[PDB]
Amino acid sequence: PVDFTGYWKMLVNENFEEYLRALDVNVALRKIANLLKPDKEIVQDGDHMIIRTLSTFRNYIMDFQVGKEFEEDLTGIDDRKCMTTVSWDGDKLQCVQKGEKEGRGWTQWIEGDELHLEMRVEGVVCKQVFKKVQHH
Ligand SMILES: C=C(C)[C@@H]1CCC(C)=C[C@H]1c1c(O)cc(C)cc1O
Repeated sequence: PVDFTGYWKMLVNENFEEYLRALDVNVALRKIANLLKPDKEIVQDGDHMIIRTLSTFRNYIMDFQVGKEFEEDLTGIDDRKCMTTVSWDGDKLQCVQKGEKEGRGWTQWIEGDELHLEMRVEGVVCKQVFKKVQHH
């Protein structure tokens, strides 16, 4: 039974700048964004998932139903809109973000006390790992 509910602190963030470059984010924001170490606050409530990615000056909030396509507004990332579906694949969450870019999506799973998140677009891959924490 995978349950992503919890508060999660960033441990590593690998190859994020190239991932953002593939989304056409210009170099100034790539460098700013890659220095950020946001937390994630997740509530999994049945198949209703809220994923809050939180940092001092910039946040990005996802709020969706697993299995149901929705219009994802990536405002503050690359400012595109996608038709996104997040689905269960065993104990992994598989996200496909349909839109102008090919092969855009991500995969999320848990190993022990680690939240693993691999994001992809146009064959470019970024890997993030977060640790479960208790100070809120
Ligand atoms: C803080 C947020 C929401 C920023 C917002 C700006 C950009 C382009 C990316 C986000 C980001 C992450 O989702 C995840 C990580 C690790 C860094 C990071 O910088």
